[PDB]
Amino acid sequence: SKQPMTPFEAIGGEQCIEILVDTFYSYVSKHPDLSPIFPDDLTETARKQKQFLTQYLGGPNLYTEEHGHPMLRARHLPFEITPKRAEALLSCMEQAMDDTGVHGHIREFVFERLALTAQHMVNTPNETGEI
Amino acid sequence: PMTPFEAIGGEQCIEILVDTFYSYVSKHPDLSPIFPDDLTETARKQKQFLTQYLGGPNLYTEEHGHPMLRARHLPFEITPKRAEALLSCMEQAMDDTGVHGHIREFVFERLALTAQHMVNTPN
Ligand code: HEM
Ligand code: HEM
Ligand SMILES: [C-]#N
Ligand SMILES: [C-]#N
Repeated sequence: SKQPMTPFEAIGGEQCIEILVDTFYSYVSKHPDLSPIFPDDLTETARKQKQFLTQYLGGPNLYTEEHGHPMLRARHLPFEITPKRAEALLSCMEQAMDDTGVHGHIREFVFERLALTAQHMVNTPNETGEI
Repeated sequence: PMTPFEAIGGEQCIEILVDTFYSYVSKHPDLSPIFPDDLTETARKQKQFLTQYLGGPNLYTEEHGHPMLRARHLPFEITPKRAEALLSCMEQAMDDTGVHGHIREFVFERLALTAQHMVNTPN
């Protein structure tokens, strides 16, 4: 009978998603591998990401209800996403999780999903020095 | 429901939008010198790229591999002024193919962001 928590619930629901995503882009805007390629004001980027991660983790379909199918690989096609930038993005997410208290099984679950997805986003080989 | 590609009109609307686009490019004195004299190949690949970017079939990457878009533009002298000129040509193409309203701003906001990422040379 008893419903398991959706991953969204397990992480702490809306209130946690808001904080983690805001802290996440705080690190993104201060990371030299990431600042240049994002929009200058990350407000609307963070709004879409809160909607996306909400439904990515099993909450309301907030993202697809507004923007349509995420098709993230297609949407990231024009941006220079190297492996180095994928690992930097993920590093910013790691530091935001520590800052917002995301730990244990739900942390390892949400992070591994995110690592895979960022691998799907890479669309540029690395610079010399990554053989 | 539903992808920007099918919202904008699909394959048919991509065809005339990209054709009109490069007609404007070929006439723009800030852009024409850096493009090939014959734009047939360029337009064909841009149709591929826009179709996939907007959520249609994966036409571009199925033929050309990873997009690495900025890297492909690096051999060309792309200033902020030329980025605006390109955008001006996409704007008139959208006016000329009837691309309006919410899907226009969706597509135009994203091409403006991409054009800024292609810039590789000061004015
Ligand atoms: C792997 C390295 C990545 C880089 C360098 C990167 C970079 C970017 C950039 C520059 C934008 C444009 C923002 C805008 O125009 O508003 C964007 C949008 C977005 N990214 Fe990422 N991204 C990466 C991976 C990811 C991952 C793992 C996710 C998983 C949630 C994700 C989800 C999104 C979403 C939902 C958007 C907004 C889509 C929209 O505008 O509708 N991205 N990303
Ligand atoms: C901002 C100003 C821009 C300038 C001055 C510019 C200029 C050029 C030039 C000179 C080429 C070489 C044409 C050829 O050899 O066939 C090219 C190719 C291309 N550009 Fe642009 N571009 C700009 C922005 C954009 C934007 C916003 C997009 C959006 C997707 C884009 C997508 C492409 C594609 C797909 C190709 C074909 C790449 C290939 O050869 O596989 N460019 N561009
Ligand atoms: C993408 N953040
Ligand atoms: C570029 N067209």
